[PDB]
Amino acid sequence: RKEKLLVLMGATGTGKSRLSIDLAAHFPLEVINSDKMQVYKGLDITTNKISVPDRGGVPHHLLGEVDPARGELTPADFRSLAGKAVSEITGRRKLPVLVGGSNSFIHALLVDRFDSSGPELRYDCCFLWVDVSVKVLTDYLAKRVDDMLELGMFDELAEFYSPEDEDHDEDSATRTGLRKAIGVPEFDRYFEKFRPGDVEGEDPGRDRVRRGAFEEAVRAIKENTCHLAKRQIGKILRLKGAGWDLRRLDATESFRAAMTSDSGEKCTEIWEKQVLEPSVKIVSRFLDE
Ligand SMILES: Nc1ncnc2c1ncn2[C@@H]1O[C@H](COP(=O)(O)OP(=O)(O)OP(=O)(O)O)[C@@H](O)[C@H]1O
Repeated sequence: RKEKLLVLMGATGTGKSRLSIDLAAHFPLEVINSDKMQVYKGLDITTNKISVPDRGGVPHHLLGEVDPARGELTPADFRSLAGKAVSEITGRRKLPVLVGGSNSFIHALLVDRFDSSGPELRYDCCFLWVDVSVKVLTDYLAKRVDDMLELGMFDELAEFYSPEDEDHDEDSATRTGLRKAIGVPEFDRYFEKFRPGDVEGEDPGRDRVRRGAFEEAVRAIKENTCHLAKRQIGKILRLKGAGWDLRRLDATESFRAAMTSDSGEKCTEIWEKQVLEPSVKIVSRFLDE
């Protein structure tokens, strides 16, 4: 008896959470987060967690409930926690929907036998892959960094900052857990020089370095995001080698339109037609046979 699982895939910021919520208006469902940074409670802004008002009352799992203090949630920990949630949701007769972009979490969860120390499918999957042209994605991702700063990302990180942390001079790649999130390592470099709340006060040529350091942290964040996007896409392209029937949704014009600070009526129209209507149809057919 192999359970049905909808899987929403795509690089960071391609509108996966959005889509999961729009589909809920058509199908009774519940969401399981598959983004490995979003599993931790904390840095709600920095990690781009979908706001609660925007979840539309949809039930979410594996979203902001792991205590970062307890270390990394390994891919094996995830398989266990999420397989439980898949099982529970189906129990309540709603469709479980895996939403996120950590291909390492998606894979650990979905395979038949997990290769614990790695470094077919356990479920009956439907894969929706939301794709955006790199350039549009890139540009949207830079804009989104600006919206995170405008929302207060910097103050969030200044409050998260702690001199008892021993990884300030280290990249996300080898950091552990929530401290790997894009934005944390970048601003640690800035706070290195300008500790939270520290001011110049009177006559320091220091201003030119403060501005240069801030600016540099911001470009680095946009850049790392852009690079992460590239590695995710290539990675997705490789599962589209291992077979995997990915149903591609082209969100490009939705995003282009979303770039305008007129990101509402126009962006919604396009998305409704180009991304949502097609997904409803695919899921609809997946729920039948
Ligand atoms: N929501 C997020 N906010 C901030 N940074 C993120 C977020 N999601 C991913 N990242 C960054 O990208 C890295 C890889 O996350 P990814 O979603 O691609 O899963 P992954 O497949 O396990 O990647 P990898 O195993 O190569 O580290 C994370 O370690 C983190 O630094």
